[PDB]
Amino acid sequence: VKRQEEVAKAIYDRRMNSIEQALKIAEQHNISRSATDVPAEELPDSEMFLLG
Amino acid sequence: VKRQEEVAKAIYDRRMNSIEQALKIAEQHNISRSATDVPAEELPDSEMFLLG
Repeated sequence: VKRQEEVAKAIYDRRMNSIEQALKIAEQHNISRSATDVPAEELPDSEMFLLG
Repeated sequence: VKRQEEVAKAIYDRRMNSIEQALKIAEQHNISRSATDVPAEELPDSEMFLLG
């Protein structure tokens, strides 16, 4: 139970970091439209910049 | 564990090269030889030009 708790936290922390980095790039290049209709739930950690 | 870290490194490096080559050809034929560039507009909805 202790091992399963720390595994889920590591994944959650990684997702937090990726979101923050993609926000800075989007504001720098001034992209506000939704380039892709695929929902953010199933997007690879690389490509959040394909969102407004 | 160390083997798993170097497997993901190889895939990540392959994605690096693929994107760089796309920029080279796009900045050689579309921009350098032809007048097509960012000021050509139609960036939001032009399919291939949206991925310019």
